[PDB]
Amino acid sequence: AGYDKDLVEALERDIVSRNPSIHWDDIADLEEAKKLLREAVVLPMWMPDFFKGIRRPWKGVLMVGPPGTGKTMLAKAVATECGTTFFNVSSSTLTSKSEKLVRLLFEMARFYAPTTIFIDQIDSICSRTSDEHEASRRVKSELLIQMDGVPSKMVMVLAATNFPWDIDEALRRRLEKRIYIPLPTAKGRAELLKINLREVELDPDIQLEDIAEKIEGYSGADITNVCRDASLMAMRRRINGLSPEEIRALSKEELQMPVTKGDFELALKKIAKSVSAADLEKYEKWMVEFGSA
Repeated sequence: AGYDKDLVEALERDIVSRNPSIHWDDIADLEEAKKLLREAVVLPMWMPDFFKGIRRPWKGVLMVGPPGTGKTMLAKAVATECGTTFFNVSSSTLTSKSEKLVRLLFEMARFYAPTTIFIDQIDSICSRTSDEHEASRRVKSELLIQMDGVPSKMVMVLAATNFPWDIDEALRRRLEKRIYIPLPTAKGRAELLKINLREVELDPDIQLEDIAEKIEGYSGADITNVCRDASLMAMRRRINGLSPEEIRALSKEELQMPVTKGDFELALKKIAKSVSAADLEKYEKWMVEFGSA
């Protein structure tokens, strides 16, 4: 016990998830990304005869792509299938709060014998004051050491990035398998809308299919925020006219009004896609040069 123990506990509250169990069928689309991810991290467990005598497995796995596509949900799905402990490591915030944390992290992962370490926004470790450049350098050196080291005592490392071009060559070398996570297609944006609109009534004049086409380029997080924004505005029109006594007395179901076409029109005009066509060009070019076999 003592300071080292509370360090382990402080990292535990930050990295372990509240709902780490995601199943593949709970994730829309990503059929190609799911297949490439399972072959890279699940097939070696299933076929040790093939991956110890025919073809060695990939050493590291890096998920690249635009933000809001569900890289964290896919990483949780790998942990749920493999039956492992899931650590959600935010690299950008772990540097702010050194090298000891990196070793303690992998020491915890080894302690919870089968563990999946998800290192999110791993490109931030290679960020160009002076102390930050030294702390990020120490964190990167200890990370390469731990990643170079990795039946029931298995520790796999999964990484994700929205800017793969910012990852150093030494860190890219420990992430052999690179998998692109795409934005939803025209068909994919339609099912994400209806799943996000399962607890809110919609006026009949609202055209969901017209919305699914207009939101081309939107990520899964963008569609969610458009549905949450339109539902917030419809809910606020009821709340604003009510008194506190009435607000306290009304239940969840009575406070949410139906969402109108004006709400969706306003939410869509306030929330543009976070990814441009030029952005997708950069991902494609990077995938051509560095995409894994």
